[PDB]
Amino acid sequence: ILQHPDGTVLKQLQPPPRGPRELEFYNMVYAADCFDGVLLELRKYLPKYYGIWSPPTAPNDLYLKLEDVTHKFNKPCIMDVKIGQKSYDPFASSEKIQQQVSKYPLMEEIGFLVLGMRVYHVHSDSYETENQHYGRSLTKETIKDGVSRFFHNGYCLRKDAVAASIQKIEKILQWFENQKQLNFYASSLLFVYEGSGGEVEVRMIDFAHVFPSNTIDEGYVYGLKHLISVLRSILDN
Ligand SMILES: c1cc(OC2CCNCC2)cc(-c2onc3ccc(-c4nn[nH]n4)cc23)c1
Repeated sequence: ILQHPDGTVLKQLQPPPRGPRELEFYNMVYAADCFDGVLLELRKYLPKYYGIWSPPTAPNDLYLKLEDVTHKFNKPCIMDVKIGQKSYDPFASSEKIQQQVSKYPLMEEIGFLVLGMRVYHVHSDSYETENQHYGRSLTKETIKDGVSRFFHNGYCLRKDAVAASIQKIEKILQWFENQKQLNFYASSLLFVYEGSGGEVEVRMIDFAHVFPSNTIDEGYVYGLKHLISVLRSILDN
C-alpha cells in the first residue's frame, strides 16, 4: 500500500494469479453497466475504485487506485482483520492448504485474525504498532483482550468506537446474508477510528481470493458474528 496525498492509495497487484483476480473483482463490482443490486450495494463497503493505474513510463507496473479509507482522519487508529474460517480458497493444493492453516491454525475456531493495528496514544503523542505475529499469537482465551487493545488510547476504552464498529459490521453482515454469488477467502476488514466520537470506518479490503458461489459465505458470516460477539463483550468492560 502506497499512501498518496490526494486521498488515494495505490495497491500494487500481487503476483499471478492473485493480483489479476483482485483486478477482475474490482472491475466486476464497479462495472459501469452493472445494475446487479447485490454488487451495487457492495460498493458502499469497499474502497472507492478509480480503476487500474500504471506509471506513465511503466505500463508493466500494475496498481489498483483505491480510496484511502484513513484519509479523512486526523490521527487514524487502524486495524486490519482477516475474516473467515478458511484463508485458503477452493482451488488450493494440499500443500497450500497446509501452508495457510499453519499460518494460523485457529482460523476455523475463531473465524478471524488480527493482521495488525496502529493505535494513537494521546498522552505520549505516539503510535503503538502490532504486526502479524501479534494476532497470530491470540487464542480463544486472549482474543477479547487482543482486540480490546485497538480501542485503548491510554486513558479510556473507546466504547464509542467499539459500538460504532459493531453497527457498521452489522450492515456488512446483512449484505452477506442477502447474497449467494460471492465467497471471500483471505479478505479483511479495515477498521479506522479517530485517535486525536463514534466516528468510524469499517471497510472490506483485499480481494485476491474472491470466487463465484452458489451458497452463503458461511465462513465469512461466522467470522463477522464472532467478531461482533467479541466487540459486544468489550462493551461490558
Ligand atoms: C493506511 C494503513 C493501512 O494499514 C496497513 C498497515 C499495516 N497493518 C494494516 C495494513 C491501510 C490503509 C488503507 O487505507 N485505504 C485502504 C484501501 C485498501 C487497502 C488495501 N490493502 N490491501 N488491499 N487493499 C488498504 C487501505 C491505509
